[PDB]
Amino acid sequence: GLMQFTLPVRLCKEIELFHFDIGPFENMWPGIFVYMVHRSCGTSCFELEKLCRFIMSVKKNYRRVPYHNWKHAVTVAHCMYAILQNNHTLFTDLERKGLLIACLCHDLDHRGFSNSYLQKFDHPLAALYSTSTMEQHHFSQTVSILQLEGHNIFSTLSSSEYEQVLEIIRKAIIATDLALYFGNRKQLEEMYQTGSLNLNNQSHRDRVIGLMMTACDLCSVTKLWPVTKLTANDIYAEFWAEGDEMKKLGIQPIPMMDRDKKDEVPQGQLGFYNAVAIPCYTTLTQILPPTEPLLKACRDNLSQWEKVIRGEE
Ligand SMILES: Cc1nc2c(NC(C)C)nc(CCc3nc(N4CCCC4)nn3C)nn2c1C
Ligand SMILES: [Mg+2]
Ligand SMILES: [Zn+2]
Repeated sequence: GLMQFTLPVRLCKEIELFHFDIGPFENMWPGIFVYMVHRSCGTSCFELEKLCRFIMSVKKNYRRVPYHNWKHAVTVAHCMYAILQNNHTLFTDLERKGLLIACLCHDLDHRGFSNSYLQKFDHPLAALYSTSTMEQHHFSQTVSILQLEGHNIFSTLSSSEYEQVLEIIRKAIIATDLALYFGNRKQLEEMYQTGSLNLNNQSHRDRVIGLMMTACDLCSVTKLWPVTKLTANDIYAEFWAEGDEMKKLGIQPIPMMDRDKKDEVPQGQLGFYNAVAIPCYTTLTQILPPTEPLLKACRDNLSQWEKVIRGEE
């Protein structure tokens, strides 16, 4: 009850910044997450015993893949934390409760393959879920874990508040399907510019939380250059293993997933920052001004990839 989580001083100060890296000590990630729940939501939000039990079962259901692993889950939750703490009054009590959980759960049981690889392999998940295949799975694993004995962290909520939080979590997790991001971001841009954006309209909030989800999920591009550059190694280790798996099905992979195009990485990062990342954090900053440091950091990393191309890096 009287039991704060505290972090060493450097982590206490730096966890509040958008560019914070959660570090290589796996055993501290649970405490970092509880710390973020306790400050962004409250000591009262969840029973400590249930939360801890929930975090450890969530961790167990992330696999030992190079990028889509437990570190990625906690990284994506910390970016959400920083967004929430910089936009104190913009969010409901339920949203505060739902979104850090959504972020921790958003890639549950990821195998290191894209929706498109499951569809070409003809994985059973692709017949259960014909679009957003992996994301419907992640939401289904979230509900499974919420239903284990002693794991219902939302038990203090009314039946209808419980339904609303599971509904914030579902939409937040589905939104991490980047195929959906392009259209979400365009509609948000149009709505912001024609002044129709209305945060009291639930379908508008949903879109804005969707974009937050993309922003957190891509937050590898918003770190200190050394973190950005080394995370890209992990990202490509997955993509290229998928490439190999595509060639085993007799399919030339897209160049993103072809290890033979190693040498083009700097230029692939450029297109990605111009086509995906910069537009994401640009539109996010328009809607939520205090998130501008994510845009500044993204722009800084774009400029570092340009240096790599010019032979200065
Ligand atoms: C956070 C993060 N998320 C992603 C991401 N997410 C995908 C689901 C689109 N993709 C990439 C790779 C982007 C890329 N590389 C290349 N090639 C590499 C040499 C041939 C072409 N082409 N593209 C488009 N980086 N990345 C980061 C850093
Ligand atoms: Mg995902
Ligand atoms: Zn993710």
